[PDB]
Amino acid sequence: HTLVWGVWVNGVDQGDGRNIYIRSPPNNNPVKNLTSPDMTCNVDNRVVPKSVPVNAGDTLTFEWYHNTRDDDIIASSHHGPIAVYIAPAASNGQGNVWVKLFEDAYNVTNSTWAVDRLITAHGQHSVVVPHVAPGDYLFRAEIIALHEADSLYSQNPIRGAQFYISCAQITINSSDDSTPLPAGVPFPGAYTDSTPGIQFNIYTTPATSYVAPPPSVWSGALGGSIAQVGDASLE
Ligand SMILES: *[C@@H]1O[C@H](CO)[C@@H](O)[C@H](O)[C@H]1NC(C)=O
Ligand SMILES: *[C@@H]1O[C@H](CO)[C@@H](O)[C@H](O)[C@H]1NC(C)=O
Ligand SMILES: [Cu+2]
Repeated sequence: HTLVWGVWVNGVDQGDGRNIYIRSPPNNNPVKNLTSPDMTCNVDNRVVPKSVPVNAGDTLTFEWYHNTRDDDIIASSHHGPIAVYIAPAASNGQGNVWVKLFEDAYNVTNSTWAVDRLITAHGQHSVVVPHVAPGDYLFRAEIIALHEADSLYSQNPIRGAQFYISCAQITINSSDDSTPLPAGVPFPGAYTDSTPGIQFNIYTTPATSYVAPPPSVWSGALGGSIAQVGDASLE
């Protein structure tokens, strides 16, 4: 159970975004139903009053929390991958609109899941704003927690993969549009029971064999990381 507090831009906190620039749900409960419209932007998908201004090449950082800011972030049991998608705001996340800008599952070297390191980074992970057409966008951050993913929610509704999904309203102002945004996948839609990554046993199978759900990351992506870029105690 985890939620988004806000975002930083080039290492500068934009302040609390909850129900302001984030289309926040009422609580930190996971989405589990792969055919639910909750898969798009979670349970309360509506326009919020603000959109964060960025320019192509900026670092956009998501800051997650559990109950209060800079807490335990998310339970350690929730080992799993982390991804970020983008889509034009006008779609409302409907249709084949979601392009992937980031994927992190398991780092072989450190023997750490993305989630594990998100805790160490005080809830912070980032992406670099790609050179797309100026305008309004939704950035969809998605954490998959695999601790009950040896079962499927369709077969057993009290188990299965857990999605923590947060959509942020972002206005790209300055971009040459040299990497115009391609076609994407649908949410709900891109993940099914058969999709690699959805069903997995993290207690028996080695993490080095885990394959995260497609699609793959777009060439137009300029990269990102899981790592603290800002100190919230300084505020
Ligand atoms: C999952 O969501 C779909 C679409 O909203 C709905 O038909 C179905 O009732 C849901 N399944 C469960 C078990 O809640
Ligand atoms: C691995 O762990 C060390 C600390 O134990 C950290 O300094 C290093 O950045 C980690 N490597 C990554 C994030 O790939
Ligand atoms: Cu949880």
